[PDB]
Amino acid sequence: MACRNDIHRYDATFIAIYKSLIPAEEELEKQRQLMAHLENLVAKEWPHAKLYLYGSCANSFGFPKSDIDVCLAIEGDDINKSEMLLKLAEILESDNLQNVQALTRARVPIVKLMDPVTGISCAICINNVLAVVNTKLLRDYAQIDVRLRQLAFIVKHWAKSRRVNETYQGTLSSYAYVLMCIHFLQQRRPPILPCLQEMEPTYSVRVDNIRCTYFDNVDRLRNFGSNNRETIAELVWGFFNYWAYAHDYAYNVVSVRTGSILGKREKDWTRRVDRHLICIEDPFETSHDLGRVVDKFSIRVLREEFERAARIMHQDPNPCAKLLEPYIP
RNA sequence: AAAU
Repeated sequence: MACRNDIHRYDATFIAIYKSLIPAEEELEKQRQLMAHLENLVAKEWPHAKLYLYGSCANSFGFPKSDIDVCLAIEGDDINKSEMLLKLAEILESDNLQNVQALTRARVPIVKLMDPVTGISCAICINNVLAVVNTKLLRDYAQIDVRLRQLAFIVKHWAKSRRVNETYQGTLSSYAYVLMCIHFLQQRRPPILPCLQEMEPTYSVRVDNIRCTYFDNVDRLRNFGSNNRETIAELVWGFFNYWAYAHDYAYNVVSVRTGSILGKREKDWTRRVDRHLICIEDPFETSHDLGRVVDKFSIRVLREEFERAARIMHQDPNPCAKLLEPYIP
C-alpha cells in the first residue's frame, strides 16, 4: 500500500493541531513557581535532597496543562521510599496543597498533588534518576528535527482523544508513544532521526548498574533530516499504517536504542513473566518493555484504534478532524 | 496493576 497521492492537502491541518498544543509561556512560568515552592518545602524536611524535573515538562513534548514530574533524589542505601512519600504527603497537605494522594504500593511509588496557587499539578517519585536521563535523551532527540515533536504531538493528542493513553487502564504511556515516534522516524528512508546510542558517544552516566551512553552533541545534527522531505501528514499516515498493518505483534520489538527491529525471542520476551504483547524497548533500561502494561484485552482495543487511524489517514476526505474525533460508545 |  502506497500513501495517498493527495496527502499534502492535509499537512496544514496537522501543523495547526501541533501549534495548538504548544504550552503557553504563562503556564511554563507557573510550573517554575510550583517547582521553586516545592524545592523550598523539601529543603526544610530533607535538606540533603535535591529535586529534578523530568517527563513531559522537561523533555520538549509537554502539552498545555500537563502535570510536572519531580524526581526527589536523596543519598542513602536504606532509603524506604514508601515511608518517605507518606511523610511528604503530610508535609504537602499541611502546606495547603490539594488532592494529595500517596500511592506507595505501586511499582513506582508516587505522591500526587495540585497547587491551587499556580494551578499546576505535580507528581513526585523518589530516586528514579533514570527517568531524568531518558528525559534528556528525548529532549536531545527533539532538537534534531521539528517533525519529531510534530508527529509526537499528533500521536499523543490522538491517544488522549481515543482513550488509549492510560497505563492504569492497560494502554500506553505518553513516554511509550514518544519512543514509538522516535523509532518510526529513525526507520524512514532516508532517516529523519539518527540512532544516537549507536554513534560515537559524547555523554555517558551510570545510574544504579545501568550505563547510559550516546552522542548528545545534537547541535551538530540540526540538519540531519534534511535529506528526507516527507511532510507531517505523510508521517502521520505512515506511523499509523505501521502499527495497524506492518508491525509483527507476535515476534518483533521496536528499539530506539538500536534504531532497528529486534526479536522477542532474542530479548527473552516470548511469554509473560510483565506481559509482552506490543514490545517497546526502553533505550536505557533494556529489560523494561514499555508495552508490558498492555494485556490480552486492551491489546485488541489498541490494534482496533490503530487500524481506524490508518484507514482514516488513507481514505477520509478530512482525516485530521476525523482522526481526532472522540470515541463515543 | 498507577512514574518516565
